[PDB]
Amino acid sequence: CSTVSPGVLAGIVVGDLVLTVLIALAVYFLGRL
Amino acid sequence: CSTVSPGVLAGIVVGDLVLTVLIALAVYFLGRL
Repeated sequence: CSTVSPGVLAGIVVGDLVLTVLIALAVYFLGRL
Repeated sequence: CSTVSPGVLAGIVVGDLVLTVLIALAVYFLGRL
């Protein structure tokens, strides 16, 4: 029944926040205010 | 078994790809300084 254990999926969303913040942070730093 | 519903999770991975190409397209096109 869906295995009710989406561990990997949860791993991807975590990576999602890290993705947006990683590239967004990169441009932010380069922009320098 | 339970509700859980790992559907939204799948939706997030899709969003992950969107983030990669979105920011990547932004910086590649013309990273504002």
